[PDB]
Amino acid sequence: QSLYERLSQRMLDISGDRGVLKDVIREGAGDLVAPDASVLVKYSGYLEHMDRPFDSNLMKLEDITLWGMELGLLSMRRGELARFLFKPNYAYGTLGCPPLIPPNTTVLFEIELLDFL
Repeated sequence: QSLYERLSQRMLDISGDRGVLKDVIREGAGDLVAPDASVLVKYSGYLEHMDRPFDSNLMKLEDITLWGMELGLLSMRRGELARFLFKPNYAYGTLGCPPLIPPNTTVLFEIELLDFL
């Protein structure tokens, strides 16, 4: 009954294991992002104990990329705005990124896919 647990209610499971959950807030149009494309995005990332994004916004899907973010982008279409929840396996894991991100944190990302080429 954390809020993130509540939000995860009825979200789309793109990964199969509930590790990457998605809510489309505005649909795009046309083709889905290609497996190695270079996307143009605006993103914000959130942790639950915080009231500000922990991180706020071109991107090649060679970059050392957040796994949840990569799988998320692959599900998106141009013009789309979606919110995602990444469980620890798809985010920062057991280690986290101390002291900013604790061990075993589910993070929330809002991503807007402006374009990809």
